[PDB]
Amino acid sequence: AMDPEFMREFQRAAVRLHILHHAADNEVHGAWLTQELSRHGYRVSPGTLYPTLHRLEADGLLVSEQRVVDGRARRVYRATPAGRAALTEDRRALEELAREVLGH
Amino acid sequence: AMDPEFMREFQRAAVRLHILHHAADNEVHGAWLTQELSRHGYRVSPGTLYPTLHRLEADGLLVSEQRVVDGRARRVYRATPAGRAALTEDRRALEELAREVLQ
Repeated sequence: AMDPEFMREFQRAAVRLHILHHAADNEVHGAWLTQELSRHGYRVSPGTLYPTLHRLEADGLLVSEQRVVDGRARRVYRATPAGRAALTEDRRALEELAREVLGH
Repeated sequence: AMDPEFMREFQRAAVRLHILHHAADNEVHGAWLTQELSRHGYRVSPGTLYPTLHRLEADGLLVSEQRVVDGRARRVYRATPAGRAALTEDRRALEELAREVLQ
């Protein structure tokens, strides 16, 4: 990376957006989210990811639920209404920057 | 803002990218960059912006030049070769995220 600071800042924003994107389509376990973000080209650790998850929930954008399924307790995450609205707004911001910088 | 944390993180990235975008086109003063980023919808002060400018120069992505013009000393910034390469990479990353996140 010629600009590691940019990549770092930008990756934090992109991860956040992908989490909402995925949690709007699906209920998600964190284990799975790590794999899926990795598929999308993002390096993420449990160390990085769960605190974001917790913070999104604290911001009211996600909600988590302890759920016993098939004799095993797990936490699932999903978007709240506010989270869907946030996703739209966050996307809008990305669209604007895309329009500006990809065309004095 | 439904997602202030996102906006905050994202604005840091967007400001950085705009600085390079503008400094690749032409030479720029920081006073002017404040106005121009403000035109583009980014809330920035000299207090916020100049440190970014200094940091980009320290990262080798910009270079500045003291110039005395019309009886007054001013600093102009421009992209270095490494900054143009960075610009391309940073744009690429933005295009990819755009394509992905726009079901």
